[PDB]
Amino acid sequence: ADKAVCVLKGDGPVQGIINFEQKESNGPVKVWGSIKGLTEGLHGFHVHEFGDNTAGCTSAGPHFNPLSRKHGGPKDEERHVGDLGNVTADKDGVADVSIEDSVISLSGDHCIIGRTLVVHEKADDLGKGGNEESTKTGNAGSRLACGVIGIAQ
Amino acid sequence: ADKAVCVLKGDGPVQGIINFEQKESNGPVKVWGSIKGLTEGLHGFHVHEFGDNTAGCTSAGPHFNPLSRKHGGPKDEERHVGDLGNVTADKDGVADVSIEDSVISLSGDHCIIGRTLVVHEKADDLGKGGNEESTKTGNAGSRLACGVIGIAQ
Ligand SMILES: [Cu+2]
Ligand SMILES: [Cu+2]
Ligand SMILES: [Zn+2]
Ligand SMILES: [Zn+2]
Repeated sequence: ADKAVCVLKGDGPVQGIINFEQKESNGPVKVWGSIKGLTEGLHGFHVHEFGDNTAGCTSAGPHFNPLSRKHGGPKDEERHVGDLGNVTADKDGVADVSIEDSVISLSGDHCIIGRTLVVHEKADDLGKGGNEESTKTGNAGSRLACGVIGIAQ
Repeated sequence: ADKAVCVLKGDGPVQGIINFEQKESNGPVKVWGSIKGLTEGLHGFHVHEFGDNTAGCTSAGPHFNPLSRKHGGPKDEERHVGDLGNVTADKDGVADVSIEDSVISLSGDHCIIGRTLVVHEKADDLGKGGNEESTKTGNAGSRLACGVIGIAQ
């Protein structure tokens, strides 16, 4: 029923439009659209806490985590709300994102509007890397592109 | 107590950083910041409806208008929720934006989080133009710079 869109831009080649659609308030969010300018492989894909690019993607803060828990995969019991896992770019560096998630919302307590969508340099290890960063940001590395998540028509 | 921040960019020289603050949920929103690259004089300053910059500033839509009203000034009972009036750029082309509004909100139904703030090329005539375009957008003309409104720390 209610929708969201997001333009990922950054300092290098990474760009693409990512749409959000949530049919009812408690139901799942569909997350789709394509990202280009990526290296082939897995890339971290998160909603970050703050919708702030005063200083590019770095101002977007840590992973949105209103339930104050640890980082994991999208299917893990232990996850921040923004923990949307990996996207996969192909040989041309095109990641055709098609995602369904029941933990993010476009309304209520876990609402992602006005927060930042970030696509990372490396793979999100899902908390399995065996280091301090792994259980925090998934060791996905730097923030290649972002955008504020905004209400769509 | 709760906070929002917005970064305006366009296809030209106009750029700035606009903060929103609100002490209680019923209370007024302090809107402060600075816009540069502007021509000297008055400039349209509105919260548009859609936090969508896929087509640049255009995809933002018309002025945020839940109460389905006509366009006016922030003083008028006849105002869109997102009619924040004018901003005045100086001889150096810099507007030191400081505005107080009890109508806009950072939580609730008149929520401006995830919508687009726009700075316009011309003065907003505040609905006193004597034309159709006056009572819809304010004859402010083209959209110089914009950005989504995001929750800040
Ligand atoms: Cu991240
Ligand atoms: Cu406008
Ligand atoms: Zn996380
Ligand atoms: Zn208006």
